[PDB]
Amino acid sequence: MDIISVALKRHSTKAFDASKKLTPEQAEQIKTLLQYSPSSLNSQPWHFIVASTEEGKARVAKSAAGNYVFSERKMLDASHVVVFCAKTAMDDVWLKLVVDQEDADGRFATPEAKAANDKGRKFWADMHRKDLHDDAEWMAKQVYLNVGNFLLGVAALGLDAVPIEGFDAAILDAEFGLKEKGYTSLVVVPVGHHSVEDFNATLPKSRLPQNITLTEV
Amino acid sequence: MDIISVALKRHSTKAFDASKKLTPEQAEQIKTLLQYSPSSLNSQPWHFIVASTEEGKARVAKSAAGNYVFSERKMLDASHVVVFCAKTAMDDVWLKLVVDQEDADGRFATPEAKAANDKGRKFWADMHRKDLHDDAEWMAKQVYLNVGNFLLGVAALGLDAVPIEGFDAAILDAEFGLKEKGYTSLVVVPVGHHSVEDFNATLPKSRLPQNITLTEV
Ligand SMILES: Cc1cc2nc3c(=O)[nH]c(=O)nc-3n(C[C@H](O)[C@H](O)[C@H](O)COP(=O)(O)O)c2cc1C
Ligand SMILES: Cc1cc2nc3c(=O)[nH]c(=O)nc-3n(C[C@H](O)[C@H](O)[C@H](O)COP(=O)(O)O)c2cc1C
Repeated sequence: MDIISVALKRHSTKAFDASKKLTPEQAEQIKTLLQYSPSSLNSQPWHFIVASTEEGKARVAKSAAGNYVFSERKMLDASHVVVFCAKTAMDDVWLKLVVDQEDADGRFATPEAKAANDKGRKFWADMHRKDLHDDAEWMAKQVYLNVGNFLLGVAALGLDAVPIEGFDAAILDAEFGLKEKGYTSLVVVPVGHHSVEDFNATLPKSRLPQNITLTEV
Repeated sequence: MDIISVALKRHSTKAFDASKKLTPEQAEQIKTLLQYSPSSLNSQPWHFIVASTEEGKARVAKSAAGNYVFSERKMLDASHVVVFCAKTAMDDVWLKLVVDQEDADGRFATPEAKAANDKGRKFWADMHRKDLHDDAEWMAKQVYLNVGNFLLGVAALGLDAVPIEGFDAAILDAEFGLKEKGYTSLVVVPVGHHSVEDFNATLPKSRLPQNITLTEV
């Protein structure tokens, strides 16, 4: 439609139709949206677990325990469930994985252009890893950037979704052995189609007036 | 043209056409995208500065100093420059500004439900400020979610934009007297139309293969 209509009609789904699945085209498009999100320095400090099977989602919903239990039925009833992960540290091999891939895609005309882009990227990586000591919080911010991108992208595809912070990230890091590969769960986003028990599909949307949140200068 | 064509054709603009400005409809649409972004608990832990005048951009461009001087020129040539700000602490009055706004929009059928909604939001807010002590970083992540949704929304509006971390947020907090109001600069996003000197408009996009970043389960 209009991208403003999409932003105004999308909502966090509270109940999913377990009968409605993603089309096989949609199942690949959402993978495109995770991949092609922008990131600072093109660092791409992230990993995704896309659970489509009942066996794989039951593994994710293990994280909806304790205080987060009202999040399990959303992870189980949705068609596909995306887990957004962030790197736990920025290492030079990942920095090298990015520039060597930028080179493979023809972003550099000469090797010397590749080395100044490699060197300049480490100038600002080091300002996070070595100086401010905040590369973990920094990389976690780029993954949230991807979520906002992803939530409006699956909405524009005609899909319902909910972002979830109401999950145990220690349980979900363990189930998929994430900490040892160098990642951490941040947001879990189930995607699919809502059901009649989605009570939020029948409510109006609320936001604060721009006269509170926005300043024109 | 779908949202996947948009996600694949958008780019970070490195040079803007200073003659190409946003239409007055576009200038209100980008304001909607900032307002209607989703947030955890609908906390909306945000503030935006939209600079459209030459003085207003030049005040923002004050933050492009030192190591960030190569950012000044984008902030000046763009049509509109949006500064994304995050709250420095989650206060109980803001939580109530939200509950009271959800009520005014008719999201509650009874007063008891408004108090249970209030009760649920403080159970989870206190888990950030009082238990985990990370509400400042928690709230900064929702702002980064908004940026990621903002970038893909203006792309679908037909606009070129660049997200910026290369700026002094202490200069930019001071220039707008933000720190005393309870806010901090995070990302600066100039929006508009690119110029021929945008070297990034003529390069291919690069992302890591899904076989490295993505796991299907
Ligand atoms: C980072 C983040 C985490 C969220 N976590 C949850 C969650 O755990 N459970 C839930 O029901 N909704 C969750 N939401 C959805 C918000 O409650 C919702 O976006 C907010 O009320 C705005 O409503 P909307 O989705 O209709 O725009 C989350 C949203 C964000 C941005
Ligand atoms: C959080 C964030 C901060 C960024 N800051 C800058 C910046 O300071 N200067 C700049 O030239 N580009 C900046 N970028 C743009 C990145 O270089 C760009 O997203 C990356 O190269 C991916 O390329 P793409 O925008 O064409 O998809 C930033 C991007 C993000 C997501």
